[PDB]
Amino acid sequence: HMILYGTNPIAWSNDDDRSLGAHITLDQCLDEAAKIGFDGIEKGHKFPQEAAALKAVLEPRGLRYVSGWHSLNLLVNSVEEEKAAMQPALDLLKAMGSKVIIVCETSNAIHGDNDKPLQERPVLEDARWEAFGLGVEALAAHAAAQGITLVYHHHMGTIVETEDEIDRLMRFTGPHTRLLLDTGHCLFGRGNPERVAQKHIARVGHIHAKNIRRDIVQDVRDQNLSFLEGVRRGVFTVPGDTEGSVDFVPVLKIAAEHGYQGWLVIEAEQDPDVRNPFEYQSLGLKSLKAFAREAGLDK
Ligand SMILES: [Co+2]
Ligand SMILES: [Co+2]
Ligand SMILES: [Co+2]
Repeated sequence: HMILYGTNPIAWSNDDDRSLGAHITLDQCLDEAAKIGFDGIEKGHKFPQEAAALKAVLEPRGLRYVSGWHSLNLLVNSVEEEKAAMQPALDLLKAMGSKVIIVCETSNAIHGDNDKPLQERPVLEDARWEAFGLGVEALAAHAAAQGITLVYHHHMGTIVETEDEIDRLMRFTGPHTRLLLDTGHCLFGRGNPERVAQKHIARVGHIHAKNIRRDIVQDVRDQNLSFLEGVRRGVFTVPGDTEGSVDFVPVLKIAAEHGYQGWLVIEAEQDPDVRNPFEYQSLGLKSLKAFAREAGLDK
C-alpha cells in the first residue's frame, strides 16, 4: 500500500509528562494498536532502542516502525555535534526499514515545562533564521544520503509554531528538508492546515492527523495555561471526534492531487484515564480511512 496508517504511543503513555499513562505498559499499547488495525506505530519513550529488541515486539504484532522523534539542539550546538547526535537514530531507522526521521528544535522549547505558559514560548531572532535553516538542511542532506528523509515537526512551544514560521523554515531550507504537517499543532498555532498544505504539499514527507477541541484551546489562550495543562484538559483529539475542529478532507485532497505517498499517523495526546486510548484511536483510524477515501488519497 502506498498510503499507510499509523498511530503514536503518546495516546497511551505521554513522553513529555510521563505520569500520564504511566500505568499502561508497552505490551498493552502495542497489543491494542495492532488489534485496532494500524499498519505501524511511531517511537515512544517505553520503546526498546536496539533493533533486535524492537523487532521482537513489533514483528509478532505485524506493526511497522513508522519513525522516531529526534530532538535537535542546533541553537546551542554545532552542525557536526548534531550529526553525531543524530546518527544513532538513523542506524535504528535503517535497521527497521523506516524511510523517515522526525526532528524538532527543542533546545529552548517549553512544551515539556509544566510551569511555563505557552505564551512565553521562544521566538527565534530574525537574524538567526538563515543559519538555523542551513543547520537543518545540513542534517537533512546528511540523512538523505543514508536513505532517510528528514521531516521537521512544527510544534507548539518551539521556535517553529506559527504558519509564518513554517513558511520561514521552508524558505530557508531545501531541497532535502521536508515538512511534517501536524494538523493539530498547525491549527493550535493559529495556522490554517489547508493553506499550509497548498503551499508546501510538494515538500510534505509525513502527516500527523491530529484534531483539536476548540473550547479547550480557547481555555489555554484565555487562562494562559501551559502546553501540558492543555493536553491533560483535552486540547487534542482524533479525526472523527464530533468535538473536533480540524477539517481533514480538504487537507487529504491536496495530498491526493499531488500524489503524496507515505504515512498518515493518528497522533492524539490525551489523558488516557479519561479519554480511553482504545476508543479514541479506534475512532481515529476509522474516520481517517473514510476521510482519505472521500479525498481520493486512498482507493
Ligand atoms: Co542534494
Ligand atoms: Co509533542
Ligand atoms: Co505530531
